[PDB]
Amino acid sequence: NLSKNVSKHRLAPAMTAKRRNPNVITNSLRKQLVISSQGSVSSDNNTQVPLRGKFPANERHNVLQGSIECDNEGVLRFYAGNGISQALSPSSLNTDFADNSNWFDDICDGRVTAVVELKNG
Amino acid sequence: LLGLREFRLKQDLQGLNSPNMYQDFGHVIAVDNVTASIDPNSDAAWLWRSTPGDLTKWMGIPWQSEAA
Amino acid sequence: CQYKIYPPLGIARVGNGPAIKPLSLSTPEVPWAHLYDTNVQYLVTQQELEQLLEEAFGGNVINEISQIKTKLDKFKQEEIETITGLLGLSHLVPQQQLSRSLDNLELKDIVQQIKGALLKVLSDHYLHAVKKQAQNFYIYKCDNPVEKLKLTDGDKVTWRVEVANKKSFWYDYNNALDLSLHTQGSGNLSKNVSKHRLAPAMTAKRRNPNVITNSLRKQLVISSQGSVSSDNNTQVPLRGKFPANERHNVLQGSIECDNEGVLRFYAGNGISQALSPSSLNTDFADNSNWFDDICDGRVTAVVELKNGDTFEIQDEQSSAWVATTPPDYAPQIEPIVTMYDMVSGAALKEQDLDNLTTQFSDVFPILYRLYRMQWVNQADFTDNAVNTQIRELNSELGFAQLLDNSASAKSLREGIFNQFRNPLFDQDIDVDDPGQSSNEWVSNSRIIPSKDETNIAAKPATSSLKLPFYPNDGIDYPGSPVQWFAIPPFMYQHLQNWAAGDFSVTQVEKESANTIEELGLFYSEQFKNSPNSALLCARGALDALYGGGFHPGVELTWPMRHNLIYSQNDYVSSVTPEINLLGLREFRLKQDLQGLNSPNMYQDFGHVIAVDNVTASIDPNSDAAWLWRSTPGDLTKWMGIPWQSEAASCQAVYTPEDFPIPSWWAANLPVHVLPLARYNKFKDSQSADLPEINGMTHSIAQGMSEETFEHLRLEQFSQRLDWLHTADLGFVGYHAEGGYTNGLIQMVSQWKNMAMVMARPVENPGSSGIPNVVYVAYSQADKD
Amino acid sequence: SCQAVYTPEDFPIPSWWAANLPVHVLPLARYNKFKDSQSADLPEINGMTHSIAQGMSEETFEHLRLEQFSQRLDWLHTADLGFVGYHAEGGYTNGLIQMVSQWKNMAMVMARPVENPGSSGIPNVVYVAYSQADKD
Amino acid sequence: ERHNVLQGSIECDNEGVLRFYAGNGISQALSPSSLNTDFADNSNWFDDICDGRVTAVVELKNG
Ligand SMILES: [Mg+2]
Repeated sequence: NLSKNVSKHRLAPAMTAKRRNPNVITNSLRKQLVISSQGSVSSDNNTQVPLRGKFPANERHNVLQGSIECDNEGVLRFYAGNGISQALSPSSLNTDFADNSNWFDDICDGRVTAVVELKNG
Repeated sequence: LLGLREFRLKQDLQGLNSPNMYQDFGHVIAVDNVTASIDPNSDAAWLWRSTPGDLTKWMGIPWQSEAA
Repeated sequence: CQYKIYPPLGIARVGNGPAIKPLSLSTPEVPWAHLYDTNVQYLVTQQELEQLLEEAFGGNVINEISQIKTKLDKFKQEEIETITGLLGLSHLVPQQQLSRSLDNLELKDIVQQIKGALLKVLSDHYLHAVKKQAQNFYIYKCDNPVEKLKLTDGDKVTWRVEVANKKSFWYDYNNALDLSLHTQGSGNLSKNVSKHRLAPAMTAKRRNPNVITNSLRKQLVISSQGSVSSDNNTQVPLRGKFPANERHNVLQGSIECDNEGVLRFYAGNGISQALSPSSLNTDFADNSNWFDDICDGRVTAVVELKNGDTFEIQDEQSSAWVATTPPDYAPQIEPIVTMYDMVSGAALKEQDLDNLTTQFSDVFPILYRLYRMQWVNQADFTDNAVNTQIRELNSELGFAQLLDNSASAKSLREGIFNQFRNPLFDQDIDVDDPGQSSNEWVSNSRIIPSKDETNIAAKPATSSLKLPFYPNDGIDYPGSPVQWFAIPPFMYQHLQNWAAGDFSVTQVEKESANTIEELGLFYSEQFKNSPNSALLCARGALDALYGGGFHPGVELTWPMRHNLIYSQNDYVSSVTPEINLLGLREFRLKQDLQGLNSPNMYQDFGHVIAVDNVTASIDPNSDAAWLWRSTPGDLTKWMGIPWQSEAASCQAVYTPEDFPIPSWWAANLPVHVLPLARYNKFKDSQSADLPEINGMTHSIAQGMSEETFEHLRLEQFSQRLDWLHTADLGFVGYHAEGGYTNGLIQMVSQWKNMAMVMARPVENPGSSGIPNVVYVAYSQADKD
Repeated sequence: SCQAVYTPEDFPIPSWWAANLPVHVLPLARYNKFKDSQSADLPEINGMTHSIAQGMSEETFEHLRLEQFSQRLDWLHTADLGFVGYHAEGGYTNGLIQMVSQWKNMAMVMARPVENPGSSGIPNVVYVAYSQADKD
Repeated sequence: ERHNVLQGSIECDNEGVLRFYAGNGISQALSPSSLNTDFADNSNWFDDICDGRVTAVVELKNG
């Protein structure tokens, strides 16, 4: 994927990078900057389950990160969010291509597990 | 046609409850932290063992600014 | 080692005043010589221009126009030509401006008509101009300096100067790269900064990044050179071009030698410009397409005696350097930590600071300088508990208690010492996530937020904000203890010894210490009578320059706080046999002896510079070691381009709490000043013999009770004005935007109009509470 | 937009409607540094330790009072209107934008007593601007 | 201060035809910091556009 010439001949040096939302200090309080959610579905019941979190994590907005469904045959279906991005104040504009403080979006990623329970036991 | 492969991500089995769920490298991130991350016994190796949020945290916030 | 040049690092400041002795200033050669001098004139005065004009009417001139008045009875190109010249005015003002001011005169005594037309042209150019601060350089005979060179008939000295500007060729200033450099710790910088990752050095990209290949980037460098001898006192310009050889002439300085062999170096006129008018300097340090007339370079000499002995002053042991800088807008207000203090700390190891011995004269400069910050910074006038305690002590003539090293004064010394920030940066912190890669020292005092706000509640501070209330090299990292300025390790060590009672002081000092001003005047006398004029000259050139914080600073920046940049840096003596006053040193820059011809004149590190390049530079056989072997332009290339952007960015940094207001470098770029308008409303006593008294009619001023009169004086003395408002920096007019960026843009033209702080007398303060010497900011906007 | 309109001449600063939208005010922080007299029995007097406040001459104590009384603060600086933080732009337009949320945090001016002004020249009734940013 | 503005150039040939050239298209502000952000009304700016009055006198050999 990547030739060793780039590093060795310094063709595009990696830059340092500061924190986003840098005014929130200590790791304990920066946990508020993380939106997270979880859910479970099974083949017995196809009711859809929303993966809803909060920002800042527990003012405060509900963030629909996704929705999960399971059907009669055991296939999980994962719907992403509605594409809602917002800032904690309307006057905070997202003028940078990548690093805008006070903002959140409903993008997510995470871990998919399962348990198989057979008739006999 | 370029082939078919069997691949799986390195995962933190504790997920949302991993003690590395909220790790960082202090005031800045730099290539030195990635170089240290290479050694699987070092305290920066967690960068490759994904907890929820680790694939997309790099990207632009909000994604619309980056799309535009 | 037969002859040396002093000072080893000369300083000259830009100004739009002319490059002639009577209308310029001189870099200090003796520290603290003129702190209370109420006759200083740092701007060109009407009086000075009148006297210049008079002296140009000698001696022929009044006769040769009376002649031409008869030879007359308009002028004639030829007629005016012989007037102009006869006047020695060609060098101050363009030929055609003098001519066309007479070509349109109304002839039909006629001297006075000519005088008035010529005074107006000088006044248009130079009235209220920021005077140039020039550097005199001296050759001393050695055995080790004692005695200036004295020339006899047949003797000659020839000076050579070569300077450059490389700001536009160098890298972005994001922060000080040594913040991540591994170290044992110096007197200037604790090893805790790098060790505990308190303010990590950033990578920095190139300025003007669209100019590629080294050979084309050479166009980005402005350089010039010249020589003068005690055999020609004609001034010589140091004139370059940008881009280097469309194309602008850049005056980087002017040099002259007198018949005694003394070199005088003037800086440029403070002209900054872009190659295109639409390129605005909206960033504090890194503006592409811009050039300024700042410079620095190599100063050498050759002595040639009558018999035919020739002595070359060219090795780094004997040569000198010169650097030009922004003006000093408060020359009598000294930075709390100076560039000389950086020289002093650079040769000390942090580990051995507990072997330092401390006199009270090593501690007094901290308290004295902080005290005098009240004239340029609101926080130190009304929000500094230490300055207020000093005022309490002065009010009881009990300042000398601070010089008491006994156990009964220890509580008093510790209460003061305990309010100062510790440059270990390990107080008022909580350790976050110990043992993790998240490990971090997080301040539990007041932070300085980033402009990129987050609407989450701030963590309440539990520790008090320590002194001084100035930002520092780690400004970029909210919660870092390095966001705020600490006096450097060796100066904090003196203060710690002071608090402990482990300091000495003479009885003669105690007897002059009933107030801080009385003691300051005493120490100033000790500098004046000190015999080592060569080492005082070395120190005086640097004691007015800032020694932190370095983001990037004002005149020079962080490479100066490392012993790496000097070829010599040795303690020599105390100022007085019995009084140290922070000491006298022999220091010299490491120089590339090939100057502008060095193969490393145009060296860099590729697409970025980073701390790894500095780490590599420690090895003197490295391909990075050139970073410390200075070629012309190397000292000033780190600073902002143009400098006026950096100066307009060098003011207040507002926190969500109103008070105290943090200020960057207020001693040389003031933030809150006392304007002339207010001076004229408290300077008079109720018995002053004037028809208007402190802005009131004579009748009203004497109709009020004496109590109310003195109160009005104090109220006016207490009205301090934002220095940025002493000229039009984009906030003037209906619906004017104002703001940070407009100040940056307007400072390119308005720097020459900002208020200049000068000591001025208050003849009869009475019971007003106003001191006999006040420091008054003069500008055209603030004068009424 | 209802604040100062600056002229090339610094003084006097023109102001639009300052009786209802103040331009320069006396903040609570300054009131807490001139309201006490020297004989007060408190660990902290006018922002000074008891020891320092009583150790100085009466004349100087009253002078410090009057200097604090004379410190007037730009009213726009009594909340965060866009000028707070490293490299914050500040300026007129950010003021307009931020006032939508920050109007409720701007300083409110209220009459307050000075029980014993002594001979400092401070009146018995002073009008003090209360906001969270200017309180200390 | 004060800028020279070339508003035009004129020449006449031996048969009496006037040729009028406009300026070089140079526009400028008195300070480089004054930007022309408005489509029509920018203060501190000047350009070298012009318009004016054209007259002549014919002198024949007889007089
Ligand atoms: Mg100064």
